[PDB]
Amino acid sequence: GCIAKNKECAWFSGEWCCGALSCKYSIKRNLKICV
Repeated sequence: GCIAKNKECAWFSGEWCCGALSCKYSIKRNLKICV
């Protein structure tokens, strides 16, 4: 159970992204997802 580099990610979602990526803003996705 982890957030991939494409799925939304809240700064307080409580979960973490896969591998070792963080939650950044994606202009192209006009939202906030991991990378």
